[PDB]
Amino acid sequence: TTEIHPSCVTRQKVIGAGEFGEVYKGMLKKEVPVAIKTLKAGYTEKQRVDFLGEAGIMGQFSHHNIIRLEGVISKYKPMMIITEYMENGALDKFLREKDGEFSVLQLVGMLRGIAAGMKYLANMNYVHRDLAARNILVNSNLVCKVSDFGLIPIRWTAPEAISYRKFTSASDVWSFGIVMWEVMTYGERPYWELSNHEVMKAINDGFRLPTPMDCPSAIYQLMMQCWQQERARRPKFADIVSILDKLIRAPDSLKTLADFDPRVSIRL
Ligand SMILES: Cc1ccc(C(=O)Nc2cccc(C#N)c2)cc1Nc1nc(-c2cccnc2)nc2c1cnn2C
Repeated sequence: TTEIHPSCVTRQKVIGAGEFGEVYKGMLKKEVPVAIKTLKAGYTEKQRVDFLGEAGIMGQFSHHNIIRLEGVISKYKPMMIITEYMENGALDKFLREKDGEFSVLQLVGMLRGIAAGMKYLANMNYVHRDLAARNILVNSNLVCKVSDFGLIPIRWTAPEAISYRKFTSASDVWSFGIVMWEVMTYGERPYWELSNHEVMKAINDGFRLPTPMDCPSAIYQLMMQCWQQERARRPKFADIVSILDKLIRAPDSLKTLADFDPRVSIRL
């Protein structure tokens, strides 16, 4: 991690909250816009370890689909984690505000990118545990950067992580399946109005999310295999990336759509 001097950072507006300090939009010195998470006076030992630990792992990550760390302020207070700024913001809100505005190839391409970042994290032995559209940022090239803003996301979490806290790359794959469904539905809420308990019961009873509208059959098949109850039967991120890459590079493959199950009948 590069150490940034405080005089090179200007905090402008609050954009969120952190573990113990706000998150700001600002500028980094010609000037590059940035996101800034602070650790404010009074932070605890554990908070400092988690903060500087977070900064450390982020500085290790160098991938096109992982949020880029610009630097850290650790020598002065407040301490700071400073990343690139993504003007299109988080993917979930982005898609819901742009309903229907993209091609199927653009949507699958977003997913290929998310998958590539997740393969990198899994290969680096980093378990995300909170993969969801809300933690993915979009840049002005439509490139998706995996991030983590903090919080329990029952609807995004694999049964074994819920039941007995077994978080692994394979539970991240389940979450990726949900992200796949979020993308192809333009940010619909998974399981709609079902309660957290109703979701767990449906999944244990064997039900799975239905196909999104206008969704390539191959894409629905892939997200369904991310939701295997048996962790060992789920694809690895390497499998996911490879399938998405072959689909994009042979785009007629996406023209075959899964049947959509109408929830309403209109007869004319
Ligand atoms: C500054 C910063 C610090 C940490 C992280 C982060 O992803 N940490 C991390 C830890 C562990 C694993 C992985 C991974 N893989 C990633 C991200 C950012 N940056 C952003 N965060 C927020 C934001 C908004 C509201 C509340 N909290 C945060 N909005 C942003 C940006 C950039 N642009 N915008 C619009």
